[PDB]
Amino acid sequence: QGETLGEKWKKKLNQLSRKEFDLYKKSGITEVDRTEAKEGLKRGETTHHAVSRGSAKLQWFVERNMVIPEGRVIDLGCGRGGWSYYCAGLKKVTEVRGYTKGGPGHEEPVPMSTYGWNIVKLMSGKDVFYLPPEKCDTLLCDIGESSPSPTVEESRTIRVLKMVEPWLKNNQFCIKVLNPYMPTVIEHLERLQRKHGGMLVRNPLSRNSTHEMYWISNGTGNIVSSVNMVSRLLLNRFTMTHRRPTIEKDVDLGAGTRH
Amino acid sequence: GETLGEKWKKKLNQLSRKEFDLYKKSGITEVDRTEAKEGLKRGETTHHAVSRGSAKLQWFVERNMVIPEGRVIDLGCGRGGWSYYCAGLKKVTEVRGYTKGGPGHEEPVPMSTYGWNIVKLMSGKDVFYLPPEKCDTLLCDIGESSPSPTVEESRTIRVLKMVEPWLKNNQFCIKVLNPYMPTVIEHLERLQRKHGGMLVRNPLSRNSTHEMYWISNGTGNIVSSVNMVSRLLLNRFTMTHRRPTIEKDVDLGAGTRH
RNA sequence: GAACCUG
Ligand SMILES: Nc1ncnc2c1ncn2[C@@H]1O[C@H](CSCC[C@H](N)C(=O)O)[C@@H](O)[C@H]1O
Ligand SMILES: Nc1ncnc2c1ncn2[C@@H]1O[C@H](CSCC[C@H](N)C(=O)O)[C@@H](O)[C@H]1O
Repeated sequence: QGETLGEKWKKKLNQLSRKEFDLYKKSGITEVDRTEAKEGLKRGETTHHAVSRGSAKLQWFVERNMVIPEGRVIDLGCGRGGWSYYCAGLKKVTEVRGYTKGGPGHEEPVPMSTYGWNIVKLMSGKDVFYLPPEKCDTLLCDIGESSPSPTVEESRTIRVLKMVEPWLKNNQFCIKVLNPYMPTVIEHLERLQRKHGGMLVRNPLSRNSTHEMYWISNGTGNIVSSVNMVSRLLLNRFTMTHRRPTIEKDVDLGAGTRH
Repeated sequence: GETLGEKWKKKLNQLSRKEFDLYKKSGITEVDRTEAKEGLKRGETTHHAVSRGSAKLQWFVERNMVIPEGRVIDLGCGRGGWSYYCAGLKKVTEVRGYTKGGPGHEEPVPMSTYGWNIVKLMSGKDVFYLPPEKCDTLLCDIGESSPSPTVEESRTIRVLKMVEPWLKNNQFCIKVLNPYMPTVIEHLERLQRKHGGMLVRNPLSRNSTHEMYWISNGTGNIVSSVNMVSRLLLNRFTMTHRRPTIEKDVDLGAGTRH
């Protein structure tokens, strides 16, 4: 008994057909236009274009002062490099180290020459769960793989919260919490908020198919209710007549080097 | 963190032969074979089901979970249990069975039960290399157990990958050997999204297998239905031993068809 | 689950 609203959403999500699923996952969200950037990357251009939808996702938090990237940025699970290359352009940032898993069927870092590329080092073939924590001014983390099983998701997100903990001391952070509605995840987030502060936030660019929320450093409030609000919002988008995504323009990351 | 099915496997593996022999049949339903086994040794080719498989398929058919029609293709047919059962069904027009064969592997058995003349079983056929054809119903019972769940996992995924291109607008009943492992759950989800259907537990399955069948005529959350089986099998560890419920075997009759 | 041991 005692089934949470996120769990109720997950069951309805899974029991969706493929036509239904592709309608739902984008219904009423905001989305960045990528057609311009996608064609530039195939052409082989290394300037102006964001590497992925990730840049625009991070920017949303940064525009709202929820994260304030400074000095030494460490980016756990950097993938292609969207978050890293974004941070490189910001005035307060001095260096960026990105780490990613890589390997077959997983995303590999892309060499770029967008504004601030020369303070960026992305290394692949690194399992972040075995990377000794280092002193850094801002910690970014986007790790956490979806499962149709919320209890599988639960233990994956707890594992992230366990490895992410010893990286946080006196720093700005933005950490993906894959599944925040499961009871045991809520207990750890509570204990974590008590010790390092911050808030959980929904990103509008996140699809309806994920219950993704981000643990942000600059903010405060009730994580339990903010989680429940996401649940109701997503549940309501099942019955709500399909809406087209709100299309915004992509990030322009410019060109050139930095000091 | 570990899944409920994974917990079940670790317990299963840590049992004495005496416990394992008690557990594997505790509280299951079972078909009586003494009648049929003797007739087959005697050399009879009518009435008798070739294996316990005929009664296993019937359980789904009785419940409208699979509805075998027209051209039935049966991957990993073995002795012929599923093929010969279907042959006697009203809507079926032709049956094609394919199996591995060779030493130590089950060879097809020639029978003259009702509808035998619309059945063709070919042995010496590795199904992973059989080009997919158009058919009205697809049956698949391939999948070998292993004490290692990660080994079962990859075996189960390889089956799911080969079976997929056979599915279009047809009835199906596919054995899913290990449905509790995380990456199998991801695949089954993507498949149900495409081809619909649901995962079901057959009561004639032993407690030593987490076996489930992906069937065409159904719907539901596979995560919760897999988990119910895990709790069911976990409960049967502590429950006091129960005798198997014995049922009568299938009578498959005799004669030919149009 | 066996180069090999126990289960
Ligand atoms: N244990 C681990 N260690 C390092 N990387 C991991 C990991 N587990 C998953 N990952 C990687 O985490 C990456 C997170 S997705 C990356 C997005 C990215 N923020 C962007 O803008 O483009 C995935 O590509 C996955 O490859
Ligand atoms: N890759 C493969 N290709 C073809 N047959 C295979 C196979 N792997 C296993 N088999 C055969 O698949 C069969 C599955 S058990 C067969 C039971 C059958 N449904 C019955 O009612 O009697 C086994 O005979 C195995 O020999």
